[PDB]
Parts: sequence; C-alpha cells; structure tokens
Amino acid sequence: GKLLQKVKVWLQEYWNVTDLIAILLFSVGMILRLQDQPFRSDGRVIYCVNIIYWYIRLLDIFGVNKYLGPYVMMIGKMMIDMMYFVIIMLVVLMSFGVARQAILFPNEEPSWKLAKNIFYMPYWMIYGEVFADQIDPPCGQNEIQLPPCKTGAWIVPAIMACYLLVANILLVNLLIAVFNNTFFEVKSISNQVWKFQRYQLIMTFHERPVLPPPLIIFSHMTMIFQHLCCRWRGLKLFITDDELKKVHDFEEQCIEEYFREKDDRFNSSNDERIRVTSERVENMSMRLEEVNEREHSMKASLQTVDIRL
Amino acid sequence: HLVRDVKKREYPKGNLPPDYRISLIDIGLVIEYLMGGAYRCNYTRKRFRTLYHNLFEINHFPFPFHELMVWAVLMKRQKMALFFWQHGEEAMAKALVACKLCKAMAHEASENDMVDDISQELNHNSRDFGQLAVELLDQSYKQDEQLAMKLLTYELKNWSNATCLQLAVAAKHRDFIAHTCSQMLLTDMWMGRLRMRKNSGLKVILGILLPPSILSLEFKNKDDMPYMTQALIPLGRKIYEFYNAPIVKFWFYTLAYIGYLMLFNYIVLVKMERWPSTQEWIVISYIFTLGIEKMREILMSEPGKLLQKVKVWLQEYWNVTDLIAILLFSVGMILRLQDQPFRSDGRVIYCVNIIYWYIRLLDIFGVNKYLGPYVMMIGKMMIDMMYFVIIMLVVLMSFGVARQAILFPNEEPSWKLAKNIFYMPYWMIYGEVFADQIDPPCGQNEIQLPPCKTGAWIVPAIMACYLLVANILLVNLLIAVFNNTFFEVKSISNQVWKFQRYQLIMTFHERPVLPPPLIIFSHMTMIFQHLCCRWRDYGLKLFITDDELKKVHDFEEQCIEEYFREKDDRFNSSNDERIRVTSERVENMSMRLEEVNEREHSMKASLQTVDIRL
Ligand SMILES: CC(C)CCC[C@@H](C)[C@H]1CC[C@H]2[C@@H]3CC=C4C[C@@H](OC(=O)CCC(=O)O)CC[C@]4(C)[C@H]3CC[C@]12C
Ligand SMILES: CC(C)CCC[C@@H](C)[C@H]1CC[C@H]2[C@@H]3CC=C4C[C@@H](OC(=O)CCC(=O)O)CC[C@]4(C)[C@H]3CC[C@]12C
Ligand SMILES: CC(C)CCC[C@@H](C)[C@H]1CC[C@H]2[C@@H]3CC=C4C[C@@H](OC(=O)CCC(=O)O)CC[C@]4(C)[C@H]3CC[C@]12C
Ligand SMILES: CC(C)CCC[C@@H](C)[C@H]1CC[C@H]2[C@@H]3CC=C4C[C@@H](OC(=O)CCC(=O)O)CC[C@]4(C)[C@H]3CC[C@]12C
Ligand SMILES: CC(C)CCC[C@@H](C)[C@H]1CC[C@H]2[C@@H]3CC=C4C[C@@H](OC(=O)CCC(=O)O)CC[C@]4(C)[C@H]3CC[C@]12C
Ligand SMILES: CC(C)CCC[C@@H](C)[C@H]1CC[C@H]2[C@@H]3CC=C4C[C@@H](OC(=O)CCC(=O)O)CC[C@]4(C)[C@H]3CC[C@]12C
Ligand SMILES: CC(C)CCC[C@@H](C)[C@H]1CC[C@H]2[C@@H]3CC=C4C[C@@H](OC(=O)CCC(=O)O)CC[C@]4(C)[C@H]3CC[C@]12C
Ligand SMILES: CC(C)CCC[C@@H](C)[C@H]1CC[C@H]2[C@@H]3CC=C4C[C@@H](OC(=O)CCC(=O)O)CC[C@]4(C)[C@H]3CC[C@]12C
Ligand SMILES: CCC1(c2ccccc2)C(=O)NCNC1=O
Repeated sequence: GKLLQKVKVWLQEYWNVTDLIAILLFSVGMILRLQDQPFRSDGRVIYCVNIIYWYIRLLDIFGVNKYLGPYVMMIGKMMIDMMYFVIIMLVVLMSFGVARQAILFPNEEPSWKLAKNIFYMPYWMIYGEVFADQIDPPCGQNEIQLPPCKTGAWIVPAIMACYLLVANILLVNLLIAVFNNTFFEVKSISNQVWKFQRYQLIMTFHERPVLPPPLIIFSHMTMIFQHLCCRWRGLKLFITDDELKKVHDFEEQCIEEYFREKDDRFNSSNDERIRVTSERVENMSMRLEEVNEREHSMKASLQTVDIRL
Repeated sequence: HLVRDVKKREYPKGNLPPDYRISLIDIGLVIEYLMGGAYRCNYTRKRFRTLYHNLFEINHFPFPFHELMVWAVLMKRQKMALFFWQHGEEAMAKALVACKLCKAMAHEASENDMVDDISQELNHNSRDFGQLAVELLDQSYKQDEQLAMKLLTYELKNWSNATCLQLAVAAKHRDFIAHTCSQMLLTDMWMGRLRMRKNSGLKVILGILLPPSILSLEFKNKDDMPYMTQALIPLGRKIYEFYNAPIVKFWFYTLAYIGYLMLFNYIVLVKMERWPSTQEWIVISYIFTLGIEKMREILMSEPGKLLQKVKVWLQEYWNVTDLIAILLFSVGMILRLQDQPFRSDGRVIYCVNIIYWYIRLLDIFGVNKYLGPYVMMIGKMMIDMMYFVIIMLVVLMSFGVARQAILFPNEEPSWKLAKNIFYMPYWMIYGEVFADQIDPPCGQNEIQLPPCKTGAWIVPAIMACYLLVANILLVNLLIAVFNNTFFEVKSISNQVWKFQRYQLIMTFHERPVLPPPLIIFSHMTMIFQHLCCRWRDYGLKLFITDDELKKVHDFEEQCIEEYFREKDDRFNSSNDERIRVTSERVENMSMRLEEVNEREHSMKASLQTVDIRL
C-alpha cells in the first residue's frame, strides 16, 4: 500500500529495473537525436548502447524453453567466478601493461593515452593476438638505420612470455576447472529456480493486458478510463462449501496416512528391528535365569517327594 | 636418544653413560626442545631447579596428572596417556601439548634414523591426541559457548603461560583453528574493540577517510572480553580504540599500500629528472621506512638466538620477498642518483620492482573469504604447471633447433641462434602461427625467389606436429590435471586459509598504528621507550581471576565425562554392536536352554514314575 514498498517490490525483479533505466536512456537519446547536430550523433550513440541492452533482454525472453532457462541461470551463476577471474586478470594484465609502457616508451609526458597504452595490447593477448611485429621489434641494426634499442628492452619478451603463460595456460584453465567443478550444484539449484520463477511469469502474464506494447496505449487508456468512470459506473478456484468440506476430508486422510506411514517406515527400518531384538533377548535372559533357578528348586522338591514315596 | 641429542647440544660423554639418572631438570630441557618456541617448562624454571638441587611436602607437585601425561608420552605409552587424560584438568591444554610433543618426537626419530615403526606410530598417536582435542572443543561448543571462549584463551600457567590457540597453531593442528568456536573467536580479535558486524569493512574505511564518523560507530561494550597482551575524554579513548584494532590497522596499511602503488606506477611512466620528483621522494620514503619495520619483525621475534629468529622470518614466504625487493629498489635508487648510463639502468631496476609490488597485492587480497582460498588455489596448481613446462621445454626446443638448422643452414656461432630457437615456436602456443614464415614460396618467378634450402619441405610438418602436441595434447592434459585436483585443493586450502587467519591477526596486532609512510613516528616512540627505560609477551590472553579458574575447570571436567559418556553410548547403541551383543546372548541361550529341556527330561520321567506309585 505504501509507495516506497511498491518501489521495493518493483525493485525485486532486476530485469524490470534495467527496463526502466534503458527506457530512460532511450528518452535521453530521443532528446539529443531530436536536438540539433552535433547532439544528433550522440543520440545515435545512445541508441546503440540501448540496442545492446534490448538485445541482451532476449535472454530473459529465452526462459520458457525448459532447457534454455537454466542455461541462462548457469551463466548468471558463473558471473561471480568470472569476477574472481577478472580481478586477478586485471592484476596480471596491469602488471605487464605498466612494465611494457615503462620500457618501450621511456620518454613520455603525462596524458590519459598512457592508460589506454597499458590496457590496450595486454588485454587482446588473452584472445590469441600476440602482436607479432611488436614482440621484439628489431633495433640498433641497419637495413636505413634502425632506431636505437631502449636500455634493457629484452625484458619485454621475457615478461610478456611469463604473462602469456600465466594468463592463457594457468588462469583460463583454472576457470575451466572452476566452472567444471560447480556445474552439478548449479544444475540442481537452477532447475529448481526455473521451476520456481515460472510462477512469477505465470502471474505477471496473467495480469498483463491483451494488447501488445505497440498497441497497449489503447488498453491502458481504456483501463484507466473505465476505472475512473467506474467511480460512477491469484487464480483461486473460489470453491463452494461442499467441495471445501471434501478437500478438508481429503487432507485429513493424507495427514493420517503420512504420519502412520512414517511410523511404519520407522518400525520396519532395520535399526528398529535390531534394537527391539536386543532389549527383548535381554529380558529373555532374565526370565530364563529365573526359570533355571526355579527349575533346580522344583527338581529338588520332586526328588524329596519321590524320596517320600 | 632424545636426552643424548640435546644434553650434547646444550652441555658440550659420547654415547651418554647409561648410569646417568636423567634429572627432572633434563626432562624439562627435552620438553623445551620438542616444543620449540619460548615454551619454558615448569621443570626448568629457576624455582624448580633450586628446589631440586637443595634436595640433591613440595615433593607432591600440585597437579600430579600433568607430570604423568608427560611421563607417559615420553615413554610412548599411549594407553596410559589416554588414561591420564580422562582423570584430570586443563584437558584442552593436555591433548594439544601432547599433540605437539608427539609430532615432535616423530620428526626427531626420523632425523636420528631410528626404527621406522617408531616414527610411523608417532604420527598416528599425534593424530590420536589431535582428534580428542577437537571433539572435546566441539562439545564445549554444544554447551555454553561463552564459557568455551574463556577455556581456550585462558592463560595456561602450567603449560608455560600460553593459550590453547597459541598451542594449536604451533601444533599445526588445522581443524582446531578451522572450528566454529575459534573462527568467531578470531573474528572477535579482528574487529578489535568495536562491534558493527553488518556489511563491515566499508564503514571502517569510512572511519579512516572521514574521521568524524568514528563517533557514530557502535564500539564494543565497556568490559566485554578484551583479548590483550602482557598486562571529551571518552571520545579520545574511542579514537585510540579504533586506531588500535587489527582490522583497522589492516585497511589503513592497505590504503597506504594502494597509495604507494598509485605513486610508484606514476614515477615510472613519466620521465624522471636529475633530482628526484616529489612523488618519488614519497616513494623512496615508503620503501626505507618499511625496511625498518621489516627488520623490526626480525628483531622482535619469539626465539632468542638471532639465527633462529631469522629462521622463523624465513618461514614467512612473503616477508622475505619484501626484503629482496627493498634491497633491489635501493640498488636502483643509487643508480638513479648517479648519472648516465647508470641513471637509465636505475629506471629499469625500478621497472622490475613494478611487478613484485603488484604481486604483493595478491596476499592482501587473500584476506577476503573467497579470494583468499583462490590465491591458495593458484599456488598448488603451479607444482602441476612446472611439470607441464618441462614437457613444454623438450618439445618447444624440438621444433626450435630443428628449424634453425633447416631455415638457416650456414650460420656462424652466435648467441642470436639460441634466440631464434626459442622466439618463434613459443609465441605459437598462444595463438600465433607466423603465417608468412610457415612455408614461404621459394625458387619461383614472382623476380626468381631465393633458393629453397634443402629440407624446407619438412619444417612445415614438424611444426604441424608440434602445434598438435603443444596447443592440443598437453593443454588438454593441464585442463585434466587442474579439474581433477581442484576438489582436494579446495577442501584443504579452505582450512589452510582459516589457519592463516591466526597468523594475519597476530601480525597486524603487533604492527604499529601509523601507515608505512608515517611509521617513523611509531618507530621512534618504540626506540625511545626502549632506550629511556633501559636507562631507567606475544599473544592475546585474559589473565582471569582465581575463583573463575576453578569454574572454567569445572565446566571442562563436565565436558570430559560428557564426551567419554556418549562415546561409550554411541557404541552401546551403534548398529553393529547390537548385532554383536545379540549373537553372544543367543549363544548363551543355546547351551542353557539345552540344559532346561534335558533336565525336564528327568522331571517328565519323575512325574510318570510317581503316577505308577499312585
Ligand atoms: C556484447 C556484450 C557487450 C555483452 C555484455 C554481456 C552482459 C551485458 C550479459 C551477458 C550475459 C548476461 C547474464 C546472463 C544471465 C543472467 C541471469 C539472469 O538473472 C535473473 O534473471 C535474476 C535477476 C536479474 O539479474 O535480472 C539475468 C542476469 C544475468 C546475470 C545476465 C546479466 C548480464 C550479462 C552478464
Ligand atoms: C591500482 C591500479 C588502479 C593502478 C592504475 C594506475 C593508473 C590508472 C593511473 C595512476 C596515475 C594516473 C595518471 C596520473 C596523472 C595523469 C596526468 C593527466 O594529465 C592531464 O589530465 C592533462 C592532459 C590530459 O588530459 O591528458 C593525464 C592522466 C594521468 C597520466 C594519469 C593516467 C592514469 C594513471 C597512470
Ligand atoms: C570490472 C572491470 C571491468 C573493472 C575495470 C574498470 C577499470 C579498470 C576501467 C573501466 C573503464 C576504464 C577507462 C575507460 C576510458 C578511459 C579513457 C582513456 O583515455 C585515452 O585513451 C585518452 C585519449 C588518447 O588516446 O589520447 C584512458 C583509459 C581510461 C581512463 C580507462 C581506464 C580503465 C577503466 C577505468
Ligand atoms: C607478468 C608476469 C611476470 C607474471 C608473473 C608470474 C609470477 C611472478 C606469479 C604469477 C602467480 C603467482 C603466485 C600466485 C599464488 C601464490 C600462492 C602463495 O604462495 C605462498 O604463500 C607460498 C606457498 C607455496 O609455495 O605455494 C603466494 C605466492 C604464489 C606462489 C604466487 C607467486 C608469484 C606468481 C607465481
Ligand atoms: C617451455 C616454455 C613454457 C617456456 C620457454 C620460453 C622462454 C624460455 C623463451 C621464449 C621466448 C624467449 C625470449 C625471446 C627473445 C628474447 C630477446 C633477447 O634479446 C635480444 O635478442 C636483444 C634485442 C634485439 O637483439 O633486438 C633476449 C632473450 C629473450 C628475452 C628470450 C628469453 C627466453 C624466452 C622468454
Ligand atoms: C637437451 C637440451 C637441454 C640441450 C640444449 C643445449 C643447446 C640449446 C645449447 C647448449 C650449449 C649451447 C652453445 C654454447 C656456446 C655457444 C657459443 C656462442 O658463441 C657466441 O655467441 C659468439 C662466439 C664468438 O665469440 O665467436 C654461440 C651459441 C653457442 C654455440 C651455444 C648454442 C646453443 C647450445 C648448443
Ligand atoms: C624451465 C622453464 C622455467 C624455462 C627454462 C629457462 C631457459 C630455457 C631460459 C632462461 C633464460 C634464457 C636465455 C636468456 C637469454 C638468452 C640470450 C639470447 O641472445 C640473443 O638473443 C642474442 C642477441 C641476438 O639475437 O643477436 C639467446 C637466448 C638466451 C640464451 C635464452 C635461452 C633460454 C633460457 C636459457
Ligand atoms: C589433424 C590431422 C588430420 C593432421 C592433418 C595435417 C596434415 C594432413 C597436413 C597439415 C600440413 C601438411 C604439410 C604442409 C607442408 C608440407 C610441405 C610439402 O613440401 C613441399 O610442398 C615441397 C617444398 C615445400 O614447399 O615445402 C610436403 C608435405 C607437407 C609436409 C605437408 C604434409 C601434410 C600436412 C602435415
Ligand atoms: C609491503 C606490504 C605490507 C602490507 C602487507 C599486508 C597488508 C598491508 C600492507 C606493507 O605495505 N606494509 C607492512 N608490511 C607489508 O608487508
């Protein structure tokens, strides 16, 4: 009932929140694109990043298909482990990047292009680009005359060797191991979660109107109009009291059957049988010890009675 | 043999004369050696040795079961060592000390190369005292938890005024430390005299960045249990309590270490001038001031002899690579203050230091609950990676030499040859193929190309075989090695990470207040207090009262007969022992009920004979 609690409930679904953000960005892009050049092209830029978002949202649309849904949930779960990977990738990538920029270009004034130079080539080394010409550029020889070699420029092959070995061979393989050791647990969690979130989809598309979004302005103005003039003008079965009495009766049968069914599994479980046999047999020894002593007394009495006759 | 080893080590005979009645004093000396550290055995305190020598009432040592726990362990008498352990007091100390003595006699017996069954069974006995310690600790957690905190962090006066935590880490007794009682105990030392515990970590950084937010933080209650070493105005003491807490001093060294990093990547990108820049003076400060801190950790170590203190420092793998890079940056600092060409060299020496201080962030990231295990993951993987690299190195050279021969047949001796062996095939395993240099066309009008050096119809083949062996075969193995070792490496190195939480705690609690740039002021107070009081202890204990001593004992013996009670009762109601008991009883039922029917054979004839008589 409170507006802030409405905003919280609408903040629960994250996809809806990113819908609101991207709709706001497309409005900003409309503003700039319907504004004069040079603001036109920036509106087209904003349209491009919105295209990116609307494209991704097809993964949320790819949920009904019973296999594709838990795959989307799989890539959502593997996000956190990629984060771990991403932090360490930064550390190592930033290491070779700063070292490479500090050797290959010694004399440089401060500028933000330095950051792009550090993060440029090291990052694309991960995806198969060694940058073969700039691995060890030939220097100091003559063929013209080659420019002079920087002091200790043979460091850059060796450090880029160790960075490539740590990146492509250790860390990617370790993320292979991470994703492969967490697959099974994420199967069980995610197929249960897809069957759970199916409910939220069920009830949302029940309350959703008939008309598609291009034509939903009609159904919205109809609904707002009919509610405001109707000021002057779940999917429960609402089952009546007879069947309601039968569903109570049915439920009482299920309750009694489960309770005495777990009792019969409790007794027929073999540790129950063995425990019984144990205490019973113990009572047997006590009884038959009494039987044997009393029988000895009875045999003595019978011997005396036969001595009488 | 132990007596022979350390009496000859201390008192400098031969094979020790067997008539030597080994003193209780010398038995005190063997306990101190097998402990290591600063464990001073009750026998070797000066009062016990003066009482010994004056005699050669107080003959009955006040707590006899403790001296018989040692008597037994030293004699490898395991059935009596468990016997003495049940009937007694401070049993958490008794089992954790005996876990340490056992492990210690184990590596000694293999060091002298005695009978291997002694060294073997001493590992198993050290485990046997081990699990009884952690099962007794688990059951102290089952009862009142707050009493069980005071049991461990109790000052174990008979066991050299130690703590059960101090003892268990020295015992390397992992699942003691990883237990839930000791973890949230170490969390209590970590937050220090604060409370919070609600997405913490952020507001402690906000306390440092914004000093006035210190007032809003809910500090820990006035008594609570302040774990402590050798034992307007409230706003100033609350300033002190925040700026002495171990999580505070960690994040304040962490902002100092990120802060140093932001200044030592800037000075190496931008050109250095003849006199060092103001940024680089801050850099030159931070390394040297941290060098004074690093040598202080060596100087204030727990052992006495300086070579032994250096050995304990050498155990900390990370702290030695700090010293190597402090010295390395100092050599590059001298060359930087010199002119060309040493000036250009000193920049490159700085460039090599750039990598290590980046790598020194990995451990700092090792504090986190998930990144901490992840750093420990990578360290166990690289023993497997070295193997991978050796098999790499055979096959890589395989193509590297066999191409340098074919492509360049006529070359003189030069070190350029060994470069071109290793250069090009090693850059192939990361994606490149060097496509034009695979099979360049030769001896054909294009201008007639230079002649095909004979054998160049083979170097495509041996490279193609090299790419399948390198990029495919081994790479798939290092995948299969990694995937089938991650299971054991994860489950161990979580508990390893919970073990190194202890070490981190003790270190930052000893670390001074001020950051490594400003730590000269906390150093100069440390030197000044040392020198003026020369002209005029590690651990976090409670030193609780004597009436609370007996109470913490009484809790503990109720834990002792509790654990021994359901240990017996789990076995009298284990499944397989019920079957055992029934197979006995019935067995008794067979001979006894054989007797009953065979004796009522006499009674059946007795009634029938009396029927004839009647
Ligand atoms: C071409 C480039 C720029 C693509 C950028 C990739 C990311 C923008 C995408 C790729 C896969 C996406 C993930 C795929 C699966 C899921 C599970 C799914 O989670 C939910 O439905 C729960 C709530 C929510 O986060 O919406 C949607 C988010 C998430 C993490 C997605 C978040 C956005 C990700 C990381
Ligand atoms: C732990 C990680 C995050 C280390 C990352 C370090 C870099 C991201 C930072 C550290 C210091 C920064 C530099 C500090 C100061 C300047 C001057 C600055 O100069 C100007 O703004 C004037 C001209 C221009 O606009 O470039 C340009 C960015 C630059 C080189 C910065 C680029 C980015 C640097 C290298
Ligand atoms: C979870 C992951 C993605 C963390 C990564 C965050 C940062 C490491 C990234 C995110 C955006 C990056 C910035 C995006 C854009 C630029 C502008 C760029 O400027 C130039 O190249 C100047 C133009 C020129 O070349 O002259 C310098 C790098 C920098 C600051 C980047 C530095 C690194 C940043 C801060
Ligand atoms: C850009 C190039 C130069 C990359 C640099 C590679 C190495 C300098 C790095 C990569 C991964 C690092 C390792 C990552 C994790 C660990 C575990 C951890 O090990 C220990 O604490 C010692 C225990 C052990 O021997 O495993 C900290 C050091 C170590 C071995 C690191 C040592 C330095 C390594 C090998
Ligand atoms: C078995 C696998 C996993 C590791 C083996 C790789 C390294 C042993 C090799 C591969 C490439 C080699 C580098 C290739 C080129 C050079 C440049 C070389 O310097 C020069 O030739 C001077 C500069 C010039 O002449 O242009 C010094 C050796 C070095 C760093 C080499 C050192 C050894 C490296 C790193
Ligand atoms: C099975 C694996 C481990 C064996 C690998 C051995 C080769 C790769 C090495 C071992 C000794 C090396 C040689 C040792 C010394 C020299 C002299 C060296 O001479 C110069 O650099 C200049 C000579 C001059 O001053 O005239 C040229 C490289 C060469 C032939 C080396 C080439 C490479 C060799 C054969
Ligand atoms: C087992 C793993 C860890 C790798 C094994 C290490 C070696 C295979 C590396 C380490 C240092 C390397 C050497 C470092 C420097 C040089 C000098 C380099 O000489 C030149 O490049 C001369 C200049 C020119 O090319 O004209 C030739 C390669 C060589 C011998 C490298 C050969 C390969 C070495 C011995
Ligand atoms: C994944 C499995 C099926 C491996 C498949 C690879 C082979 C079917 C191909 C790949 C590249 C081929 C090689 C590429 C180049 C040559 C050079 C060729 O010699 C010439 O053409 C004469 C002189 C010259 O130009 O080298 C002889 C065959 C050979 C070794 C080829 C033999 C067949 C190879 C090994
Ligand atoms: C050099 C790294 C570091 C450090 C270590 C862990 C956390 C924060 C800082 C430091 O900068 N000063 C104190 N000793 C150190 O080893």
